[PDB]
Amino acid sequence: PTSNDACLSIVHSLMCHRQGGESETFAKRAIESLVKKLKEKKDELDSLITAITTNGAHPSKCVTIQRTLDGRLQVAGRKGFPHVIYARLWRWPDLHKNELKHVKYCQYAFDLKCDSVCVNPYHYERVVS
Amino acid sequence: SNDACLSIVHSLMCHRQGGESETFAKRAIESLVKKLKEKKDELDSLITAITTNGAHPSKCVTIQRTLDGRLQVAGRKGFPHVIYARLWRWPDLHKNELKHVKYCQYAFDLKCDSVCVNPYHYERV
DNA sequence: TGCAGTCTAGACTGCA
DNA sequence: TGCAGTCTAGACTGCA
Ligand SMILES: [Zn+2]
Ligand SMILES: [Zn+2]
Repeated sequence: PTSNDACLSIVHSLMCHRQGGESETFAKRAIESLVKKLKEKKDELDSLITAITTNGAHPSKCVTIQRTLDGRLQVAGRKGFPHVIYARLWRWPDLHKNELKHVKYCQYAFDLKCDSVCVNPYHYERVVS
Repeated sequence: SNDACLSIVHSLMCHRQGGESETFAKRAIESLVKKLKEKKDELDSLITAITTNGAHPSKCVTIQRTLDGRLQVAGRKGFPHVIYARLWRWPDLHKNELKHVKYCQYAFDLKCDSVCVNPYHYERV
């Protein structure tokens, strides 16, 4: 288990839930990137931890980072879309860009283009094609 | 025009003292040249300077100065005047080992908006 | 802090 | 034009 302690511990806990969609190092970076950002919103950090560790056993609040102008998030030099990146890490290893729709109760879903963007993977659904 | 800048880049490559890798050098030179395609006077100044290994003293060759004065090239952080001095004169140059000419208007240590990179406006110490 | 190195949004580039 | 990648000034981090 892990609450709001050292990022390293947290990063590790979360790493153990990855699906191996990408390399050890990418996931580590992506997750460290996200934990750091979330240390400013420890309510949302906790929400992320509980969602991931319970595999969505319960409903979770949104987990948000700031929208970039073009929507993209860069992680270790690679360019992607944030919601997709983290959904690939924690639910669907072979996910594709336009492959997911959001949950009717996600207030900060990516497609909504709010100042914020939800990255909580249990707030999206895989819709192929 | 375009082919012009490339012609200049590769020429300046011939005078590189192998201080850094080939690619790094090209990247650093490509960057400098692009910044100068407007001040085509300072450009020619730079050109004649390097090719003659310091025969005819020329105009300051300046660029816009950053916030911390550093200039990144192919990932590496460094100081402008140094980077380019190390590239054409002293391959093992060190940060502190560089004093500027007393007629150089836009010398680095002068904290002006522009920074002269013409290496022959600096001398090693 | 100051210094030296890492990361990434925004700016930019090239290919289709 | 749109997309997917490259680059780096500025933000940050760690060490002393
Ligand atoms: Zn949400
Ligand atoms: Zn000068």
